[PDB]
Amino acid sequence: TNRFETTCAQLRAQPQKWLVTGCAGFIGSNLLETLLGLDQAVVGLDNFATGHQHNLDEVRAAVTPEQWARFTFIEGDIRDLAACQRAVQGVDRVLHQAALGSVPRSLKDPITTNEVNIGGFLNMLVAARDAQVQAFVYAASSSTYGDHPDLPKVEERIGNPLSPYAVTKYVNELYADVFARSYGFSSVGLRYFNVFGKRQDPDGAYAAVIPKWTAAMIKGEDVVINGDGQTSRDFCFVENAVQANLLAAMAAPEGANQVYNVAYNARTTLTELFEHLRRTLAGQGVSYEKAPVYAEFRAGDVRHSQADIGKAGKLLGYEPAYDILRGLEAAMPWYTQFLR
Amino acid sequence: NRFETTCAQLRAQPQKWLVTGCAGFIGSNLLETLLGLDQAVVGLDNFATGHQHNLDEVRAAVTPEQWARFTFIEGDIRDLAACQRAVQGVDRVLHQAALGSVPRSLKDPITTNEVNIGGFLNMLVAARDAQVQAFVYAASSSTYGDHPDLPKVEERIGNPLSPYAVTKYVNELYADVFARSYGFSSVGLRYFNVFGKRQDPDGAYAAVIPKWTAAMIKGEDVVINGDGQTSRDFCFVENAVQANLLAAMAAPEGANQVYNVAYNARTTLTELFEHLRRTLAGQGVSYEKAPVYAEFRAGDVRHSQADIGKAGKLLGYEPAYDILRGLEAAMPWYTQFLR
Ligand SMILES: NC(=O)c1ccc[n+]([C@@H]2O[C@H](COP(=O)([O-])OP(=O)(O)OC[C@H]3O[C@@H](n4cnc5c(N)ncnc54)[C@H](O)[C@@H]3O)[C@@H](O)[C@H]2O)c1
Ligand SMILES: NC(=O)c1ccc[n+]([C@@H]2O[C@H](COP(=O)([O-])OP(=O)(O)OC[C@H]3O[C@@H](n4cnc5c(N)ncnc54)[C@H](O)[C@@H]3O)[C@@H](O)[C@H]2O)c1
Ligand SMILES: CC(=O)N[C@H]1[C@@H](OP(=O)(O)OP(=O)(O)OC[C@H]2O[C@@H](n3ccc(=O)[nH]c3=O)[C@H](O)[C@@H]2O)O[C@H](CO)[C@H](O)[C@@H]1O
Ligand SMILES: CC(=O)N[C@H]1[C@@H](OP(=O)(O)OP(=O)(O)OC[C@H]2O[C@@H](n3ccc(=O)[nH]c3=O)[C@H](O)[C@@H]2O)O[C@H](CO)[C@H](O)[C@@H]1O
Ligand SMILES: [Cl-]
Ligand SMILES: [Cl-]
Ligand SMILES: [Cl-]
Repeated sequence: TNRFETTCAQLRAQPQKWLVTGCAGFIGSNLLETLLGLDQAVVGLDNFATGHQHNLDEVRAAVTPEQWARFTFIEGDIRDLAACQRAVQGVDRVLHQAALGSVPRSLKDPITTNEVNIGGFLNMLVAARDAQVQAFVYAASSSTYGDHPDLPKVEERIGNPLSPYAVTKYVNELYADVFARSYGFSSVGLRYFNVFGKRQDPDGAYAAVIPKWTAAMIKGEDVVINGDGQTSRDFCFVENAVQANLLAAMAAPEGANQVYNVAYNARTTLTELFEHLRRTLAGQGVSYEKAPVYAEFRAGDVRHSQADIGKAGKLLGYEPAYDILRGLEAAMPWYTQFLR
Repeated sequence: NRFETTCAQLRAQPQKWLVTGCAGFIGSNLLETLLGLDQAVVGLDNFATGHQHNLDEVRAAVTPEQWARFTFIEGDIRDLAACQRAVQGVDRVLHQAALGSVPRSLKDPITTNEVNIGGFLNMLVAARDAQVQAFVYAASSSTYGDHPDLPKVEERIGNPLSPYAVTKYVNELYADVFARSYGFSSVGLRYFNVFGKRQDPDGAYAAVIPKWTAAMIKGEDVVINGDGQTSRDFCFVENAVQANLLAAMAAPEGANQVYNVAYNARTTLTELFEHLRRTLAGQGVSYEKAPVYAEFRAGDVRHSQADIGKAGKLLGYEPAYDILRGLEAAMPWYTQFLR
């Protein structure tokens, strides 16, 4: 058995009480479903800024009534410290996902992104420290590599942030390290690489590339590739991220106070991604006969991203089970049902 | 000297300035210098750590004609509407409003983060929208963190060691990001242990020089946190004043830069105690007690010395005050202030 299988059996036999912030969002709601499916007690915190009530309802429909009875939901804002303290009380493990993604969003409104991602994160870090939680895993970002060119991306070699959003996610790591130094508070940051899967919002001005193209192709609208299309990414199926969160939360002190890449260590260009979506969608009775529209590059885009996940494998036992193709096969049916 | 050229140019061609934290230590010294150059100045301060008596002292030092060119706004940089009001019609911004004291940030990281990152970002956006000609902001030598190399060069830094150091580093990160994304240039000044008149001695978080000076004037005990070999590059406030004005009037080939502002010198804590006792003795103030050596203070860097070559080449920074000359000029303020 891999470490994830052992961890799931240990949690089921020895339940912890968890907190998932951003539980009404994409990654948060996937963590919530998995944890409740392991018979855990879970507290949730979300203000519905970008998450949806219907994500919570889907989790409710998927878990048993016994498991849903162990879920306490708090509609609240992490910018409000009283909300964070209320959410973390009596909690053993914190999985912090609440934030405002979308580098483009941060460029339009840097102030709001700073308030939520830095101010809100700091409120959660202080609340967890005071409540003496056993683990604090927070969502970091692959944007922390910035303009550093080296590929694959290794955790100890980073570059200059290139957007206000990248600043906030880098600062989460800086405050987490400082809290370890000054107060002895341990934490794990997970630098996600382009996570995708069910319940990633396809609507909105700031939708990710996979959900955005999927909705357009289902609707037969134009799909635009920003650049020449060879821009590559390490798309990470959400189930891989779920595995990383639970392993990080249950890790020993060697695996704590660390930052880990969370990806598949693979390369997929934007042209290849379009082809993958076209074939997977064809398996769901979805025709898309139009070609991609190649347009100008998007300001601030790194051209190539691939992650070295050796650190997560060695220290956490991280063995992702889904490549991009298997994740797309599982995720595409969610979008056909949701967008029908 | 570049600084003399700058002051003459300002006198003939007055600009409108904004100084946030104008009621504080460095801010009030900048205010006195700018008004002494016949500049129009806007001020923004919430009196969180500054004092009205610093503003009144500035008024007593400048002519009534110069003081008439000063508009003061009691306001908070955490309130974006206040920043927008403050930067209106302004050509040069000298942003000093913040919460210093590494010790304060360890006790209350949230408030320090709110002012130093959130407040700084409010000022940076407001200045960007108002299209100011210059934006010079106070950075800190704490950004070097645990980096061992001495002297400190701008391109070599280490990991922050306190919540306060995080906030000052984030100021540089946002300034660099704003240059990339919006084309807004700015200058960060990494101060090294600035001292001089109107640095508050009456505080739980008072800097070492004002605290030891007040204790020695009053005949109280003086405590050294550690072995006394801890060294610093103490920078007289007038050197920092010169750096702000040179940075504010620099061309773009001197903007979007971060500069060390210090003297390139070493002074241990025991030597500093010797200097304070000697300077006060020159003003008829006796202090015959020995220093009390205690444990180290959490998270304090042991040695800090700055390479100021970058500021000299790009800004013409020629600091005029070493530590001893600055102490001689500043001590009379403290004897007068306490009495
Ligand atoms: N591919 C990715 O989506 C990706 C990549 C890198 C990092 N991340 C990080 O992972 C985390 C989750 O991202 P996601 O893709 O699930 O985004 P999402 O928008 O789907 O979910 C974020 C959730 O946080 C909530 N939230 C936002 N501000 C809040 C506030 N002030 N108080 C309380 N709740 C608040 C939203 O309502 C939403 O439910 C974020 O921290 C994000 O930066 C995601
Ligand atoms: N040795 C030093 O003095 C030193 C060293 C490195 C950096 N700095 C930086 O220099 C700047 C000035 O520091 P100082 O030594 O004069 O400290 P100070 O406390 O004397 O001055 C700061 C001023 O800012 C004001 N202020 C604080 N929060 C505010 C807010 N939210 N809105 C408006 N005004 C606010 C205070 O009232 C005060 O007048 C700070 O940014 C500090 O970090 C100082
Ligand atoms: C640094 C980072 O992780 N930023 C966010 C973003 O990462 P990214 O900006 O890496 O994700 P994205 O899907 O916005 O962009 C990925 C790639 O697809 C390209 N592209 C996108 C849209 C489109 O219509 N056509 C096209 O070609 C885009 O230019 C880039 O090359 O993705 C998610 C949704 O934004 C999350 O919010 C992430 O936190
Ligand atoms: C300069 C720097 O890198 N960081 C910040 C910090 O400087 P510092 O923390 O260096 O300022 P400070 O003068 O309080 O500390 C300098 C040294 O003096 C020691 N000490 C202090 C007090 C005392 O009673 N006895 C004693 O021995 C202290 O332990 C340290 O070793 O504080 C400043 C506020 O003034 C600013 O916020 C600076 O940005
Ligand atoms: Cl709020
Ligand atoms: Cl105070
Ligand atoms: Cl903030």
